[PDB]
Amino acid sequence: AYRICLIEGDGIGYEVIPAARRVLEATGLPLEFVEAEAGWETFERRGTSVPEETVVKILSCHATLFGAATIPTRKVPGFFGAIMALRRRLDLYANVRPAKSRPVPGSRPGVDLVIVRENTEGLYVEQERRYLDVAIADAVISKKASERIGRAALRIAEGRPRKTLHIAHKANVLPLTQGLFLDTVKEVAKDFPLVNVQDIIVDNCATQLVMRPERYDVIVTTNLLGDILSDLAAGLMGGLGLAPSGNIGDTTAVFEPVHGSAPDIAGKGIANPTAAILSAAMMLDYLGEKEAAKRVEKAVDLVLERGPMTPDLGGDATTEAFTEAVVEALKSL
Amino acid sequence: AYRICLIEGDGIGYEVIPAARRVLEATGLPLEFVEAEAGWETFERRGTSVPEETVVKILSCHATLFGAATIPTRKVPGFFGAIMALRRRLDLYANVRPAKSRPVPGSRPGVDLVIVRENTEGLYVEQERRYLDVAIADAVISKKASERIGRAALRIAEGRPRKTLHIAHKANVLPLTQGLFLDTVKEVAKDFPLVNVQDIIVDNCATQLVMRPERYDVIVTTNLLGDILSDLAAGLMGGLGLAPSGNIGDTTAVFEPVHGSAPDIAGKGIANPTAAILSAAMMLDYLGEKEAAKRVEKAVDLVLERGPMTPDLGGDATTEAFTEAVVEALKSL
Amino acid sequence: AYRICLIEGDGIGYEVIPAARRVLEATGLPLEFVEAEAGWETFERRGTSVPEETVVKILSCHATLFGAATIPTRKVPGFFGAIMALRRRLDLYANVRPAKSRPVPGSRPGVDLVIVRENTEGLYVEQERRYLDVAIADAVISKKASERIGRAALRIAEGRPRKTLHIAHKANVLPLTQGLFLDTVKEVAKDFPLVNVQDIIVDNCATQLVMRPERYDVIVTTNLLGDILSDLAAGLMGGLGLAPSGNIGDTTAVFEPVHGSAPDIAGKGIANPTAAILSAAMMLDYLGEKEAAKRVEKAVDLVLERGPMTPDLGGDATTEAFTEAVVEALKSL
Amino acid sequence: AYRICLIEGDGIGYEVIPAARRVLEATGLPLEFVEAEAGWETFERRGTSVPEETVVKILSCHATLFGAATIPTRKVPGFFGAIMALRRRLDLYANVRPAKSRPVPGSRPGVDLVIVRENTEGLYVEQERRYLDVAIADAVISKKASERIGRAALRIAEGRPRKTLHIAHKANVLPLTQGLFLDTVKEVAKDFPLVNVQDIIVDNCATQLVMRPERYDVIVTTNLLGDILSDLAAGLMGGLGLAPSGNIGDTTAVFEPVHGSAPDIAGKGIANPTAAILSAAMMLDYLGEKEAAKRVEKAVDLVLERGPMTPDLGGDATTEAFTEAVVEALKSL
Repeated sequence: AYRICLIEGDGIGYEVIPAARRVLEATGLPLEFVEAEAGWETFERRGTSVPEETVVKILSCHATLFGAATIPTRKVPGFFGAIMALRRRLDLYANVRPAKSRPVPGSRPGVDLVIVRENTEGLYVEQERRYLDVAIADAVISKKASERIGRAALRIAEGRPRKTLHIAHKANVLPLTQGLFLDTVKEVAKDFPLVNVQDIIVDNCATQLVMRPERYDVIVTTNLLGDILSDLAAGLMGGLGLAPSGNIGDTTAVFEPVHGSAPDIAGKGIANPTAAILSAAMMLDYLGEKEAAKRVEKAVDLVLERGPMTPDLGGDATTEAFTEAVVEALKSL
Repeated sequence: AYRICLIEGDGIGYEVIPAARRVLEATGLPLEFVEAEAGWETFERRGTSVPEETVVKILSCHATLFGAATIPTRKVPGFFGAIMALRRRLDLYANVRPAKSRPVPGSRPGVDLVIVRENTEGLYVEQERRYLDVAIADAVISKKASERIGRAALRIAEGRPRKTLHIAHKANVLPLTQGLFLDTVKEVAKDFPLVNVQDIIVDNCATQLVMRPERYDVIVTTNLLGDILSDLAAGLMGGLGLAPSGNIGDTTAVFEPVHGSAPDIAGKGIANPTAAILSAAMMLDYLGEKEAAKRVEKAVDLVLERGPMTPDLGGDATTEAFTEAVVEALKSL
Repeated sequence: AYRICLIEGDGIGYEVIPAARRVLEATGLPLEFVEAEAGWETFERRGTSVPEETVVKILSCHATLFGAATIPTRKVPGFFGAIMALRRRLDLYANVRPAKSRPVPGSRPGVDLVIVRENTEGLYVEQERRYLDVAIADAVISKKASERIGRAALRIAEGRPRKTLHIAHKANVLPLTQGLFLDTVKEVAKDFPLVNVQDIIVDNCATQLVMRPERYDVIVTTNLLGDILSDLAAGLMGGLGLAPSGNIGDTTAVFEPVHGSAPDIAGKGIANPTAAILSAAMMLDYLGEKEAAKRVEKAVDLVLERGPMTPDLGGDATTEAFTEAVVEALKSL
Repeated sequence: AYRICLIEGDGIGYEVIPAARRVLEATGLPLEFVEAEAGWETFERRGTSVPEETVVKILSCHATLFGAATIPTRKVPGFFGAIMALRRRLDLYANVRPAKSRPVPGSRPGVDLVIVRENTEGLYVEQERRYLDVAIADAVISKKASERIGRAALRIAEGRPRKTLHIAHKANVLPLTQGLFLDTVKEVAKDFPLVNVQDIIVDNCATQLVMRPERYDVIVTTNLLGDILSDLAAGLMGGLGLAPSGNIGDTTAVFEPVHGSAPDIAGKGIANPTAAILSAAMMLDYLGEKEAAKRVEKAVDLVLERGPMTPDLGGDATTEAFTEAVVEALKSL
């Protein structure tokens, strides 16, 4: 049986995670749900944003599904950032962001791409300094870090029909850092002769993501950079509110919607569970239930096509109604 | 009379700059053109890409109109660090990149924006290090640099109908560097009470530029971020073929098309002069000749709408036929 | 009347500070002593090493005389970053470390110098990073920091008979950082035409301090360099037992012996108060009581020459007998 | 036969190297001298400070003896620093500086120590940056670099009678950089159970080098730091003018006096060859001719004791007379 850790986090996670739980149950798969907690509200009760319990539960599971956490933007409290200590322990280095066409308003057709960028947390914190009226932030590339992220993007590419990887870099103006990243990924690419590997100045890649996004399969890039490309990509998909994501290490993985905790519409029951269910689909794929993951995705596509609509999609139906619609559409497939 | 330094550069420069010159002359304005040489083809003839005569000429003129330089395929022979010394000495710290809808195919309607970010060379080279298998590139923000680039963007914004500036930043994750940039631009923004100033996370800015580019007018951001935002914006325009640009300092400015020297078509008389002409228009605006500048833009738009159409626009017309049509259209605008 | 904040600190502090107090009182000067607590033993009692009452008291006084703090054997429990916040808030940027021949054994004759270097905390924490197996510590020089430390050293030098300052630097191998320090101190040196200012490579300075320490008066240098130069100089004096020190900012100063709390001998009445008394003398000088300060130094020298001799000086006399002899000697000087 | 490369360099090297050549010849050992050139004057003739010839010659030799190079202090010419390209090729990471008692004025007796610090050139250049009014210089420690330098100091220690190594560090205030150095050397020390290994805060080590230098055998430290300790040590020995040094890699070694080219007294024939002959002695030791190296050292000691004296030692005899005195004293032993 597959052990799945569920952590709702904050705000709209209390709605989207149970929603995803039900869709997962509707696949019929041998699933065991282990519940844990984390986030802002967790910190208010435990003195820590990630209790030891949560960390143990994650490690005893094949995969983890996470909602969203409330990020304090008004301030920074007395080390609520105990999540950074967890990020090191887990070392989920591969950030994975699919951008795929959906049947929604303002969505480009024929798009099916995946952007991969590293999380450095498991290796190092890139540090900022400020000395008087001058501030410097380090952008750090290591060979080790570039080897494993490259290899992870290549695995992603290899298990996709088109077997294409673009390395999006800035080695034209950053020959030491971006050049080290370019070169290293190209070295590991030799270990994947079945994958067609191309390199591209990230500036050209941004333009082509707007003009012809259907040309890309998998894109590998460095951090600050993947995000910007992913954000542009999400622009073609009708926003960040439908976007799934995963963070993947060598032993385990956390999957989570890209949206925030959205305390504005929290506890109202209208938040769109799409991005969470799609994250759970990503999770099934990662686990090996590829056909089962495909079935969940169609079940979601059918409901974006055959109703109902939540307030973000231009309607006023509820979170709960959307879920059971997806659940029953999955029974069909 | 205005002194204008004309530098053709390489490749199609010899075709598009004279075209721009002719459009400028068609306005009737008192313009003294001072010819100078620079670029790859100049290096081959002289042993330097920017001869001393050319530096003296640039400094003796109100503005400089430049074509394009051919970048050598491999190693910097060579080389040209004469271009790098020029950059330092001139301190043209304000990179200005308009993105405006044109009546051509693949150009998204309703876009009218300017992206502003700094060229650092006049202040400092942002340094890279490699220590064994760890490479680090410095990203530098200073108060002095942020002050002037903010002020320059605000002056651009103020001279425009919408009176709107957005500051695109990463202060949410880089609070020391990006926060210094953010805080400083907002301080100088107090000197511009007529300008509506909003701030936005660069990531959200990118999504919005794809979905709703019409809400933006002037965007000020840091370097590397701006470039990707210009690339996206160029994606909306259907590419870089028509884009004008400027680099402005405290005493002069160099205007040039974004496009390269396109050497494989040089001499063929099919290069599209739009971007050089629109850069001459930016120049006119800069010199305080706003009405003539708008007249020039109008002449270009009319010809883009109703032919002649050069090969890049899907037709078979020549550079010359296009230039003569712009010249003729101008007189009636 | 002068307000003097008295902080005993840990260990022998409770013995050497009262001794200094008695010597000060023996001058007859109008001195108001305000007792405050700080250090390890204070942390055990209060949960903080520097209580708020103590900060208020330090700020309400012209100067502060401090004993010594016990440093915890291992981990910073704990901890005391209340000392680190104090450092930041007070900005006592001028570390002052006199090294003068005493009539004791192992003290090299003919030495009379002061080493000055900056405490950075009031301006910035100089940061360390580790990225995998590569560690980097920043060594920071700024013009603002170099200006004030140079000016402070020059004021020390000016108030002394020889009117001599040497700037000890590494500009031969670190021309950007050390060169900025060198160039800046020399600029401010133009404000002090009465002071003879020479520059010297720190390496040559060290050799000379060993061979010919008598040619130096005031030495200004950067942090980490100064410390090693003080260590060498302490070697000439036969150790740290007799050394006074000061940390001076723009509005106040803290004076203290270089030595530690020596907790294993606390309460035994054999601690030598020389360094606390000589720090009180530095304080008197600082407050504008130069003649009384010299009287105090003279009283100390006489007693060092003709007994009583505490165990550190090779005798069996008590703290008390030594203190009473200094008090008595003072009246006749 | 032992192949010895001789490079006189600049100035007083033309006098001290031939002097050392003769002493080496006077040992009777199977020696082959291969002559090469390098330095300031070499650069004036070849356009390069280290010709390819020189590099080839060094590599074909067991060891190299070098005079001194003239360092331009008035300026920096068009990359005279081609010596830095050689420093990388050779990777002579272990800087070795003996400080041993000699029969000369102002020389402490009973001193026989060796200070070891790394040259980083073969691995990386520690970079400086200056951004506006702020300058930062990197102090870089790597594990790899600390392993090999530690191991080299340990080998030095193991082949000396007392088998003692002190690690002089600043890990009390630099826990990431200096702590990494401390820890790593201590790990490799486990591979040398016959060596007694002690650690010491470099500040304490400086004081004890003045007070009791005879307590140290081998000291290992980081750069900037060894030099300062070595300079203090040389202060006990009557200056830097008698000091030998070597730079040692895994395949070869360069030995050289610590003094400069001294163009002041160049071509006059009075410069003291001691430091060069002692460097050649170091070289014989490194090569395996330990007894032969011992004989050269006594031969030198006998002449510092039984005349004659050069202008630096308080006399007016010549370089040439000093040499033949040493040569004949070696015939005795």
